[PDB]
Amino acid sequence: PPGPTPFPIIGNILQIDAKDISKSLTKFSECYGPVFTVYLGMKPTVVLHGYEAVKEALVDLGEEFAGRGSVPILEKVSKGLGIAFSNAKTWKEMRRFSLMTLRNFGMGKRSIEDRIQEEARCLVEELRKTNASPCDPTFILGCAPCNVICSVIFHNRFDYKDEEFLKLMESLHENVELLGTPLDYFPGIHKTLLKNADYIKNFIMEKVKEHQKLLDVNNPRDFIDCFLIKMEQENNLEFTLESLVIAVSDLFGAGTETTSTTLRYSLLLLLKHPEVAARVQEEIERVIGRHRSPCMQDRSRMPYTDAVIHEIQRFIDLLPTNLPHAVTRDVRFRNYFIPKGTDIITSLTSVLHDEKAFPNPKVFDPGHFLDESGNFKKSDYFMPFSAGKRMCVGEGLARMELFLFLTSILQNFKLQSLVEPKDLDITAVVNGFVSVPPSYQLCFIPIHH
Ligand code: HEM
Ligand SMILES: [Sm+3]
Repeated sequence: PPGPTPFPIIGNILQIDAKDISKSLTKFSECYGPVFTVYLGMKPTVVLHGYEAVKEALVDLGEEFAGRGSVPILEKVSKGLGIAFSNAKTWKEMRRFSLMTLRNFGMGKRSIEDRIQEEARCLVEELRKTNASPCDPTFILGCAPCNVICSVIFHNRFDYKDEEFLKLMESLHENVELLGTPLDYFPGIHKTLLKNADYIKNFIMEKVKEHQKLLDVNNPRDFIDCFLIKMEQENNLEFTLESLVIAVSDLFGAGTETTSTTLRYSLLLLLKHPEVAARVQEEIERVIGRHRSPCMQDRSRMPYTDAVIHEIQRFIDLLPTNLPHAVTRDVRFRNYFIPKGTDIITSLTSVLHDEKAFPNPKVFDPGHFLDESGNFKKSDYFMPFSAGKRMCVGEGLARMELFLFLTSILQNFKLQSLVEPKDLDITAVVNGFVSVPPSYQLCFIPIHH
């Protein structure tokens, strides 16, 4: 028997879930407990809520709870290959290969950090071209992250004004947005995807082809180059010109959106609480010049700044319910039993906002990550990157982008709102998975002695 449940109806249990599913998955947990199941239609999907329930599942029964379960995305000659979504047959392989080559130095001498650093300069510059006038960071803030992945996968980066680039983005974004929350053709919704999916798929392949005309003696300089030089276990293996693309897509897609909506969310919080921004800057001037740009090395000597970036991820809870998971056979979780194929969804919000781990969890306070003896890190219910064997793949470089980008914008800029802090909304709306911040405008005022 599966975990208890909010009694279905026939063709649904959507009976009681809002536009904040995580808000009611917790109403449910308040009864059925840490493990209950609901019916997102006709199929059962058990929910893991306590922190213990989540770690235990995701960490302890690792291979047991390592699935997903979905279909659309695999529509236009889109085989179930790639990194996010799909069968271990291509997962385990395309994942492994991804985790390794996406290591800071998994692509020759030009580390991913150097790459994050280059974009960071470009970000600060173009933020400058803002001439200190009101502005909506939503654009440029999504530019930096798209280019970082552009940089670690093609080796090139694009101009924030470059048509083809803006087009690449137009696509990645519409698709993710037209795909929300965990014979239904509306269906204009479907032809657009195909369109967009197609543009992405091309853009990528165009680079894959030109990337073929030039590589080295194990001197690959980026993802593609690394993949390409994978003619092992005969000509192709799992490596295949099409499986490739699907990965570069999931990397772009998952990699571009999340990071951007966080940087955009970070500034709002710093505008919302400028004392934090001031102390981050104290810390910046104090350990990093006013001159040189930041490098990852600095982070270890900057507890407060790190406490903040940490607190921002915990507080914004970008993915209340992360990506859908699905067990791979049978599993007797606690006194229960879940059958092969069941959909699992883990309430990360529930861990990220645990009140014993992070006192007033609903309060933005870098304190949640500092010790009452000078600033100094801490942490453990810190699972915004999930925690399974399906944990984020970009985690590493994502953590950099945040620290490097953020830190460098605050090194070079004073952030001024257009409305008293006691008057701007920082409440999230939840576009499906992702929690997106409100809309705000701001001026990036240059600093210089
Ligand atoms: C603000 C930064 C980021 C956050 C909070 C974040 C978080 C997550 C979460 C919660 C998941 C799915 C949860 C699960 O299935 O267990 C995920 C999946 C993944 N992420 Fe991100 N991520 C971030 C950045 C990135 C970046 C920059 C990349 C790409 C270079 C990346 C690529 C992926 C991919 C490919 C997956 C699917 C992994 C799999 O199925 O095994 N992420 N991420
Ligand atoms: Sm469009």
